[PDB]
Amino acid sequence: GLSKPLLELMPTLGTDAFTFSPIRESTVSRAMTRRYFADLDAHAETDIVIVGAGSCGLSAAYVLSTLRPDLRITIVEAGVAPGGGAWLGGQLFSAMVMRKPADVFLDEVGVPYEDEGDYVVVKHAALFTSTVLSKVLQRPNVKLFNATTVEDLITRKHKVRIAGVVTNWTLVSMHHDDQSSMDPNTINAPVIISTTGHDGPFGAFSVKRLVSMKQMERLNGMRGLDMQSAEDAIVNNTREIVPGLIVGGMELSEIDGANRMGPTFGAMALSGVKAAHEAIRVFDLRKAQND
Amino acid sequence: GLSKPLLELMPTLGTDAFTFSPIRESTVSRAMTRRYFADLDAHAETDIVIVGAGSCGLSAAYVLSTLRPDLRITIVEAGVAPGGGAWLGGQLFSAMVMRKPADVFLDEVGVPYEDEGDYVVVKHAALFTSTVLSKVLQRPNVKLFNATTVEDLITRKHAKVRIAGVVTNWTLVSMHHDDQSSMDPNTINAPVIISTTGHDGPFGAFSVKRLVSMKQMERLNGMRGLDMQSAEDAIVNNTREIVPGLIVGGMELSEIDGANRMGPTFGAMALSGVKAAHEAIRVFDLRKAQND
Amino acid sequence: GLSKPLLELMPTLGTDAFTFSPIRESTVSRAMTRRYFADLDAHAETDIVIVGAGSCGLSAAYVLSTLRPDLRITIVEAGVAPGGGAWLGGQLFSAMVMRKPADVFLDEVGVPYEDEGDYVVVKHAALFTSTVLSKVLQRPNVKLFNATTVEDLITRKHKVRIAGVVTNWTLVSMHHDDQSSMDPNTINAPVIISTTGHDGPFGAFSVKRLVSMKQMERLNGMRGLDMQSAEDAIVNNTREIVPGLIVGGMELSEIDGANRMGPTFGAMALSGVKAAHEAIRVFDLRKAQND
Amino acid sequence: GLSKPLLELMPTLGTDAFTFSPIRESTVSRAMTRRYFADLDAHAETDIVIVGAGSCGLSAAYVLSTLRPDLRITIVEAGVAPGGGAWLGGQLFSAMVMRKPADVFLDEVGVPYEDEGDYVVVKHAALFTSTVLSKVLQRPNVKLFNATTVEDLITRKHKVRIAGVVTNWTLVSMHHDDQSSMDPNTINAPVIISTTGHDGPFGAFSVKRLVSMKQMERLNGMRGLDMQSAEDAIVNNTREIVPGLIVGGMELSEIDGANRMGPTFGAMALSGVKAAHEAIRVFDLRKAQND
Amino acid sequence: GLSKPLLELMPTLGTDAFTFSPIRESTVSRAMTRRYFADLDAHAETDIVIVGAGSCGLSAAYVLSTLRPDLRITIVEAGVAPGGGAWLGGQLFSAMVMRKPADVFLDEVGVPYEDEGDYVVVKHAALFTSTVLSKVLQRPNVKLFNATTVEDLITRKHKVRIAGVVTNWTLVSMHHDDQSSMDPNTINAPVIISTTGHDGPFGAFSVKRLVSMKQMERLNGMRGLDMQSAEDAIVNNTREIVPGLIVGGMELSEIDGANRMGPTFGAMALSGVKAAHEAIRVFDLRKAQND
Amino acid sequence: GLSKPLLELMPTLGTDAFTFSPIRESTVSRAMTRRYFADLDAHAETDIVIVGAGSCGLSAAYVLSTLRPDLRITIVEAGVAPGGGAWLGGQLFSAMVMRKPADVFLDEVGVPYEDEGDYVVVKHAALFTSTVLSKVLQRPNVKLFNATTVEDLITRKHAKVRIAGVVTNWTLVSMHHDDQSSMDPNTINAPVIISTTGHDGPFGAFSVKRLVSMKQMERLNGMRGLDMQSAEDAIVNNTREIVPGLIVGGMELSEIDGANRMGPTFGAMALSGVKAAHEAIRVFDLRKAQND
Amino acid sequence: GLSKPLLELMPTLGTDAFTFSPIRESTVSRAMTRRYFADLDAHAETDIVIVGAGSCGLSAAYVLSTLRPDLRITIVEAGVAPGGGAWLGGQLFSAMVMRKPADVFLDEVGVPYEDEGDYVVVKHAALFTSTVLSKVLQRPNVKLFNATTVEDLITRKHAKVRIAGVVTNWTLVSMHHDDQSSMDPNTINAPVIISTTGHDGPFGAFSVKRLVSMKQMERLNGMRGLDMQSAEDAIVNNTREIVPGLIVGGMELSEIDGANRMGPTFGAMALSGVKAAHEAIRVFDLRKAQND
Ligand SMILES: [Fe+2]
Ligand SMILES: [Fe+2]
Ligand SMILES: [Fe+2]
Ligand SMILES: [Fe+2]
Ligand SMILES: [Fe+2]
Ligand SMILES: [Fe+2]
Ligand SMILES: [Fe+2]
Repeated sequence: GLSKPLLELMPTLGTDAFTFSPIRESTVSRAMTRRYFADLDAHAETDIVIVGAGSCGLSAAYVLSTLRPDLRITIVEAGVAPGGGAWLGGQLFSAMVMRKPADVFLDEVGVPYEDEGDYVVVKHAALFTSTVLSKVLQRPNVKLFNATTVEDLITRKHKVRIAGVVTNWTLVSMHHDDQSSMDPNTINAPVIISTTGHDGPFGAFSVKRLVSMKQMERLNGMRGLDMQSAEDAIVNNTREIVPGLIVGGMELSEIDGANRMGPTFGAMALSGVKAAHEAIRVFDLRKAQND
Repeated sequence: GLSKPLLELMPTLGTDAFTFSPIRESTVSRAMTRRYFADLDAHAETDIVIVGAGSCGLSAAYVLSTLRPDLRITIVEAGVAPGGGAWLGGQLFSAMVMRKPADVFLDEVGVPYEDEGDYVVVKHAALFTSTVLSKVLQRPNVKLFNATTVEDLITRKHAKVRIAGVVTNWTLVSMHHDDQSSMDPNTINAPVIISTTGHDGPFGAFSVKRLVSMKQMERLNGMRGLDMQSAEDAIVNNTREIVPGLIVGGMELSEIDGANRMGPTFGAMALSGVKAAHEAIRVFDLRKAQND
Repeated sequence: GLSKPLLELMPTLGTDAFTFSPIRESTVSRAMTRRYFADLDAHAETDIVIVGAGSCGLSAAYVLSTLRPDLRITIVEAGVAPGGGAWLGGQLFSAMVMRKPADVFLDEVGVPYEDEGDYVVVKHAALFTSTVLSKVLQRPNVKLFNATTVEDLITRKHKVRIAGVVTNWTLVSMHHDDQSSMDPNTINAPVIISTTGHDGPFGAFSVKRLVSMKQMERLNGMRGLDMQSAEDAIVNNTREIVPGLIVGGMELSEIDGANRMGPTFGAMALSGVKAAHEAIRVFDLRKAQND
Repeated sequence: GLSKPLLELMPTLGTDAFTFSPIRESTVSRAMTRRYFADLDAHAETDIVIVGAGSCGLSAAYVLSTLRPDLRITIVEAGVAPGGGAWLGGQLFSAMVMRKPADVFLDEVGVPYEDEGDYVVVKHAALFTSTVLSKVLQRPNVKLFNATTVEDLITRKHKVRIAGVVTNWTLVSMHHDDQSSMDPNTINAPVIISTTGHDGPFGAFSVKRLVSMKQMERLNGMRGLDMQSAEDAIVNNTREIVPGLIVGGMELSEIDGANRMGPTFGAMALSGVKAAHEAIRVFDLRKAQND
Repeated sequence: GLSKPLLELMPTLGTDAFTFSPIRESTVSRAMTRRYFADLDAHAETDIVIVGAGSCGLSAAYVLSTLRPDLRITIVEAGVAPGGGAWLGGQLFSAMVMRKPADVFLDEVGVPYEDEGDYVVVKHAALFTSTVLSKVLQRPNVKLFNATTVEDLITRKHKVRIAGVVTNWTLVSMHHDDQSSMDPNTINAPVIISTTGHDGPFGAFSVKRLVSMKQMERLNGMRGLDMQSAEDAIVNNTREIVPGLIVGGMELSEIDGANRMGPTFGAMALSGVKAAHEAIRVFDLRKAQND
Repeated sequence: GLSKPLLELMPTLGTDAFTFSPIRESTVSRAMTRRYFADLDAHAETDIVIVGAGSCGLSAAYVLSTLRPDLRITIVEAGVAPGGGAWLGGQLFSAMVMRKPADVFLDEVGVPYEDEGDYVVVKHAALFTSTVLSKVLQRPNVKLFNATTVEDLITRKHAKVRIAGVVTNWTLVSMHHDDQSSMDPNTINAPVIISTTGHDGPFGAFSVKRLVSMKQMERLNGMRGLDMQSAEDAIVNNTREIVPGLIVGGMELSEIDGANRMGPTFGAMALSGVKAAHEAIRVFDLRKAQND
Repeated sequence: GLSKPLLELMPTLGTDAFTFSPIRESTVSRAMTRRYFADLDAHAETDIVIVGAGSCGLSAAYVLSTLRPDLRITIVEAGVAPGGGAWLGGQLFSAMVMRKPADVFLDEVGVPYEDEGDYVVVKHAALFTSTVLSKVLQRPNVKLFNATTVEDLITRKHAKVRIAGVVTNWTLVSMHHDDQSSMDPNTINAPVIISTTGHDGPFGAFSVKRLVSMKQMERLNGMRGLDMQSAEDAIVNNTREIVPGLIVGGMELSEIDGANRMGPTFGAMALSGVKAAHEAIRVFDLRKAQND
């Protein structure tokens, strides 16, 4: 049941006996700003940046921060609420289906499921996302800059190497026409993991920018749905696309022209894992090239 | 560190040695549709409904499902992503400030914080919401119907009315009752309905605004100015059954009561939800008897 | 005249003597969800999927389900209301004009008309569409999923073969930016009939998808209006375009680069009959390939 | 099975042997215009106008044209497709629930159903709608002006009497700003049956217009959902609200402050039957005054 | 001064002595539809069609109807108000400037002006347009179908020959999404004069359509503003682009890749004069081929 | 047949022989700006202002300028193309129906028609509008400020007020008073304003609605149902000075008066403008005196 | 301290002892139109035109009018408010960072800063823009046509072309060539045109995008990733006459050269402006001749 303290408080609610401690509005403001600037300052030069906090990005943020408490992890998520397209299953339904061996990841992060043999099923996709999300955030080396969009990549010569991200408020990135000029800010980082999902108004950002930066010819383009070949491809091909830039999740399907998997998350999760692994493998090198 | 099983799997990713088990698409479909219908069939008739998965509603769901595992709790949230305004702090910033004694609740749900004196600060608003959400979604007596909007209330006579459930529909359908032909809603019968849809706005403050148009209220006193000290006490202390079968809490309450807003501080949303759950339990049997 | 039971009921309406049997909301909600998820389950794996419930789609569904009571036909229509663009004639006018021998089909589905010589005229385009819709829906093996949009195609290797469709609620398909990620659902099928009208926000989906999937050179494009050359072209060329994918109706004009016919439905109707014949010709084989 | 004629034509589809009879585009334009304007001419002055071709209106239309084949019935429907909100059940599902004795009506029009006791269930709302639609449109005295909106009512003194409708193309009604002035057209009629659903951008037209013309104190507005009291109310209180104006269906709930029922069409059917009945009762009187 | 009849009526206004003759709404309705049907029926098959009632098209309509009373001239104008960009000069100002010898045309149509030497200035652009428009509309052989758009062209083999235009209500052409399918209407003609202004949403229709029909490599595109080199170009090159299709006005600039003149209308007027000539030159031959 | 000069020019078109006289863009620019700003200067202070170049406003302007060549007439029309809803008949059809004795006016403005006994029919609404528009613009004492919107009224005391001019701006600016930073309007002082802006709507019934928001009117009775027979009479017969310096006519009148609507018929609009012009003249001297 | 005249006036405010001098609306209207025409008439044919009043354009305008009081400078700014993206720093913040020697330019226009070694910081970007802006507008040979958009260019031959002016229109009109009937643009003839319209977007990078649509450029390399060190030197040292009559600078140049972007750092903009003004002088006599 409930904790004794909370049980002792409840009877108090709705009576003169209950009242919150005194507060001045400036206190709250400063409590927030002082802390946000701290983060903003400390992450202007970070170790690893993760663009897009969906099922894949979060799964990467988890593995990475657990194996490397020594590294600073800056997650830049466009929406106010993180989680990408993992709050639902298919056609607005709830059940999250993960084909084995993705269950190995569900165990790791402590997310229950029904075993069906070749695949497992999480009660609600929300349960998976909220749980993983909750744990990632507990990590002292992780910072979630939600409500923030990546408008461009910080580049360098040698062919180019990605060395950071150009950020701004998601709402600003969306109205660069509905106001006067609003310049973005930056984040210097040796390694960037992009998991912004597939092509769309917001998705497939890093992969599409490489093309506009005339570094890529074109995008093969996410192909039709074929669960069996899709998940396999996304997970095994998750890697450093260009120096300093690692791609995973469905964004990868855009650059590689892989099939899509529809309402099944095994690949996203393990692709998250693969990406964290890649970041580690490539880190020391890019770190040297960035300093 | 990571678990052995995962540490052993990692080296496999990126090699021909890795492959997911076989799967036929329709197995995925049926896997979801089967379970979803079950929910839809089971919750068509439920015990308690909570409208609005914002910080207040979630806190209510937590306390309620914990205290009454015997009760079926149906959470209906408009957005795909649940959490309301609990994903951020103030002005798009992160820090979640909670005035004491709300820290008692934080301890209850296991959410770390920095003791600052009269108030405490949670590293990130997101840290609180995901934790509570995670714990709530783990109770076997709770179901989250996200991307689902409450378009109306199910009423009963005693011209006074009793709220006996909600009229539902896919949020996307609610937002486009013009861009298409007629799309009727669905229903959920329930003895007690908790409404925590936040304050007035395109989507928010549904129940309260509906009571007015159903001609059960003279109008809404409307949310007033920001005064944290008087706002949080007012909200928490007055969470209650506003009309038979309907309890209001959170910022939706400020609209009918005409209370001040508190802005970027979540103590009241948490304890108001605690009180919302307490009220539900106090009233359940009575409404449950009246409803059947 | 009316039936006696109804004539007997009428005097009742408007009096205390009239009342509906008792009911509980949960009863109705269950009557619906139970039956829907039942279809949803039974059609996850189907025999023939018809994309687009317009004059062509409908015509094909009619002939098909009539000739093969054994096959399960899944009609996936985008709009809430079916009927495509066959509710009107031209420029918001009613009269539906069909050139012979399209009248043989109008005789099949029992739709009255005026014989003007080389063509026949249906009183209102709505008379055809409603009658046909009514008859197709009465078939025990036909299921209509209206408000459901086809977002992609389920593919398989060998060049590719179409093995089904990727589905979602039309209102979701239209707002993949007005919310967080919302994954689609799916339906497996050996043969898919696509009749989604010519290019536009909604139309010519299959053929456009074949291009964006990098399976087609480009769309020849729907050409000018020339009824005589157009109708013969749509009808005589309706066929399996790729293993498992049959295209007819005006969508066909997008890939074949045929002329348009404006306000005349003979071709749409007979293209439907042709599409039906094609599904049958090609069925057993694609079926074997898909199991 | 199919008809021999159609079975004999099918093999021909897809061969040089097949070809549509000669045609010239101007023949198709004239075929439609000549007819559409014949209707415009005959209906400019009609016997009964029914606004909104939804389940309630379509039902009323069915009974009115069958009982009085002598009267000209003019149906004005805003949408391109008629049927209102009777193409689906609730939350986009298909099953149409009808509480008894509404099954007597389903018997009348020939729409099959499963008997569940107090209520019967029609396979798919569309089957009911398309079926009834087909029959109404078959009547020689009925005319469906779809894609046409009622923007106002024609009035006369003695308080006022409703004597017709002000019409226009729906698209014009929706864009009285996106262009220069576009005047409406007219249809004189002694009795007007308004069945345009509950309030919304399109709905509850005549009921709201009475208010704006300062004839009504206001709209009590549709109340909460309560199937048992809503349907009994809507059906029993369908009547002539003002001389010349008979309101039924869900539009009546706005002026009466009646509860809503949701995904159940029992009332819409019988309110329609009763609206038609009231039409007949009041016809001679209004016709005498209108002339 | 006013006319005696009017002067005698005036004092009557605002007194009980003034009243309009008896009317019934249906009378007015029938007065319009009957004449519109007549027009819609007589023009389904016409001699010459002019797309776009702007300064250029209108000039062409004038000259063409005046030199050939025997021919039927069908003007299809998208906007509700005809005139295109000739209701104003540049930057919302009023003065209409025409370089000589354009003044020769102004003399012809009876439009006063100030001579400045190389150019003449018309008091207000509206003056020119209202006068030409008034004279064009007076001709017994001219019909103005405004509020109507040309969505496509009618084609014939032999490369293709333009034999008419696909029409629809402008509002319907702008919302082929915001509703169900709405088929267009047709008009057969041996020669079509397109003067739909330069590129944009509505503009440069026929030229752009020649590309989408794979008849043109691309549009050279309207170039920079060089009044002196542009107007001569527009005028001297106005001619039959494809058999049956004459392009003039600024639309011509799109296909020829010519400079623009901005706020000066000599070219437009003389281009129209030229257009009418081409139609006459080419008429008998096209007429022959089209029948 | 065509003129000889034109007939001699046609053969030239299409040959290297045809060419336009020399020109410098700036010459054209100055040709326009000079004249326009001349208009702005002269009309800033005018005699009579007509807001709304519709069938009623145009008829009023025609009668006014013809009976009073001495007065300066300033027409302010929101649309780029003037003519309001006088380009079409009903439901996008052409024919323009005018009941008698409006035909007396059609003879005045030189517009042909088919006599049907109790009413006459003009070939195309457009014929009427373009013809009248043409004869109005020709008068030397009239200026047409198209693409210009009247956003407010200029007032003076005798609390009762007197309308003494219009507040103006480019229509495009009137519709985007958010889509940019602040954009102040301009002004036109005038002792008499004839407002003929049609019935309520985004653009319509400007003055009548403004009188209300200026708290000089209780509320608009609002345009009523359609009844041609009683509507036209009421519109023509009650056209007049509603308030000192403000004459209202056409369909804007039905909004304040609460009169029926006539739909696809124009007799009343035409004779209303005629009455509007008669009233301006009756009232002019008095208002002018007060205004100076 | 304030001025004595103002100090003596204040006590008057809020008493019957205060009142403005008499006025008649028409007077204010004529005071504005009269002057606007003067400008419109004098600039139709001008010396140097600067498209885009952003930081770069503004800087160019300053340097140019200060070195050539004899030249008439016509600035066309699409927005109501000038200044471009120079009202803020990055992510909506204030501080304007300029890397040296860009500080030389701030000393010239009198804008304070904190020296930080290799760079300096102007309190708020608004200080730089407002100061520069103020100083530029004071110049008697400068004219700011704000709320005005360059829809196209004036071209001449020597298929090589020369730029000889700009096709103009009210910005709001430029944005609605579909929301009305045809609205022709006006013109401005000039020998040299400095285009500084920021980088690609609905309004940005105009001349550059136009050179391509006019079929004078193979394509646009497109602005590349953010790399401040290579970006700023590149934009500044490559600012030049791209085509006879057209000088390009600021961030627009990045579109045509495929140079890196610099983000929230304005050093390059200011010195790119100085460079553009300089190029215009170097090129002026020659183009002036070619234009007459
Ligand atoms: Fe930028
Ligand atoms: Fe509804
Ligand atoms: Fe997706
Ligand atoms: Fe109107
Ligand atoms: Fe079409
Ligand atoms: Fe203002
Ligand atoms: Fe233009």
